[PDB]
Amino acid sequence: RAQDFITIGTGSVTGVYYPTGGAICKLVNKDRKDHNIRCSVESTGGSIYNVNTIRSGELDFGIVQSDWQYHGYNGTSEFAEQGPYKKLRAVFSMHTEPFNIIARADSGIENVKDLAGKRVNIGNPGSGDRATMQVVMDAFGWNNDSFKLAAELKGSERSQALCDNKIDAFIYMVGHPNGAIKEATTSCAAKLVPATGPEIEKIVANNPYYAYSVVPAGMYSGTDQEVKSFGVAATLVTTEEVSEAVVYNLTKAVFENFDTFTRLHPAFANLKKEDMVTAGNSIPLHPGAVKYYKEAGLIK
Ligand SMILES: N[C@@H](CCC(=O)O)C(=O)O
Ligand code: NA
Ligand code: NA
Ligand code: NA
Ligand code: NA
Ligand code: NA
Repeated sequence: RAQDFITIGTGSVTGVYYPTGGAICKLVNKDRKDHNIRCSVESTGGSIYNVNTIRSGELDFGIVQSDWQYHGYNGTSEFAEQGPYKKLRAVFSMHTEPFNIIARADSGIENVKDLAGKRVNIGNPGSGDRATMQVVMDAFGWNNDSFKLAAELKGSERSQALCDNKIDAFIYMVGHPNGAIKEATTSCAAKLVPATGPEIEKIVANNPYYAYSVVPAGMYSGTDQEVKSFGVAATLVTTEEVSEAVVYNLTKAVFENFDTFTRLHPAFANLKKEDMVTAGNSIPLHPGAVKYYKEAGLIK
């Protein structure tokens, strides 16, 4: 854990986490001559890899879905074999990430229940995509054999596979707009498919980090009505092992430059400082973040 160099783990290069890490690092790096922190971004497999690799020491921060923030801390669900990681700390939360289904026009897939018996990219092993897909799979009584093909491509390979007719649909736990879904919809005629019904309703009712989501009509070519699903929040997490001064300066960089931050990616346009402190954060805030929030009056 260096005091003067930090690495943020994100996701595939055509998702939202990757440019989010870039935006955070830009706001840290602009004052590196003062606080001495150089911030670097890594593209990664996603939430699960990010938690595990903060733990093993190679990442200082990671962008992690609110459900895997909770389970990574507690050593539950996807993290059960790894055991608890009670040093994990929240920093702030960010944009909403719906459970998106992106299907071929000819796929016959009109809702989440239609994924069974199709070629479905359920997600790569390090991703929040695959881990939250397992939750959906649980709700339906599905296993990997419920699909004709349970493909595990990382995010930046999914649109090509869908358009090349190697899968009927891919799922993606991701904010909007993003490049992967823009490509599939605007260059290969894919559709965004809702996830509704009693199984999704149970998922939302039974968990505080799953809430109903809506993608508006016009977000993407060809999706001409709004699309309902459920969603999580993207969150920035770290470890107690990272120094309070480092987390303080990173948190201050984002919040004291909030009007700039919310101009850096269209997914950030409607963030609210107060919600960023609490929403989607179910584990202790890092003391360095708390220190800034108390200075700013966001925590009394
Ligand atoms: N939530 C996805 C990443 C989404 C993104 O890259 O923006 C994951 O944890 O795998
Ligand atoms: Na899992
Ligand atoms: Na809920
Ligand atoms: Na603004
Ligand atoms: Na507004
Ligand atoms: Na909270």
